[PDB]
Amino acid sequence: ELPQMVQQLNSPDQQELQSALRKLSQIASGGNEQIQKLIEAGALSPLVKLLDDASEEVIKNAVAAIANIAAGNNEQIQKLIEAGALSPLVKLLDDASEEVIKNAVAAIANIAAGNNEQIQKLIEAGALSPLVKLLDDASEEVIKNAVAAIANIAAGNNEQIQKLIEAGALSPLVKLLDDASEEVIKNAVAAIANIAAGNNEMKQKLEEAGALPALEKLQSHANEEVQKNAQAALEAFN
Repeated sequence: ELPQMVQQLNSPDQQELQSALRKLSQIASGGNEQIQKLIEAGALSPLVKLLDDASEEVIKNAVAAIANIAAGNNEQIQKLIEAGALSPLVKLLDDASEEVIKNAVAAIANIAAGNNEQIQKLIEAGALSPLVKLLDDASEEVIKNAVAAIANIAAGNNEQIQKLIEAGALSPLVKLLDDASEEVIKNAVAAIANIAAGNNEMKQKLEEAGALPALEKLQSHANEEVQKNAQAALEAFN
């Protein structure tokens, strides 16, 4: 069954391709068990190879599917890295299609929710600079996923945190503390709370970026969850 569907990803017949990516997309949204079947049927390489396809809609749907695989356990994120997903995902961050970028950012956020070695592979694949750029970008949905990726990276090791900072993440993150979106604010606050847990160079860099007044302002944001997160971030500075 699934082997047949995997073969169809490589079919030049466009409605059969679309159909195969359909079903696979469906399975990938099942749990980790479902993802595991896909891994074991060899779906990953052919999926990554679709990220270079002529149709932006195939790219969009192939990337959505990879985003869903990457929401699996750390063994399954590992399998994506070993399929070469990371460099094409990063290339897509300046895709001509905002919908493709949105989904490529979601995939990279998921991967960054993996372990420190998976964060590291993202860094080595050049993810940080384009992500920082997407923090200031015409589309809320792109910004939302981009801060979620930066937050996830900020949960890594102190080496990776210094890389975030050197990529210029701090002032865009401080700006996002005033975003119109509550989802955006909570991920910006999380990122900043992660960075604040690090050294005093890092705490000082945050004060420098203007984090303190921006966090204090959120103590009166309409949503109480936001106030509370903001206060817990202020408390990470001790």
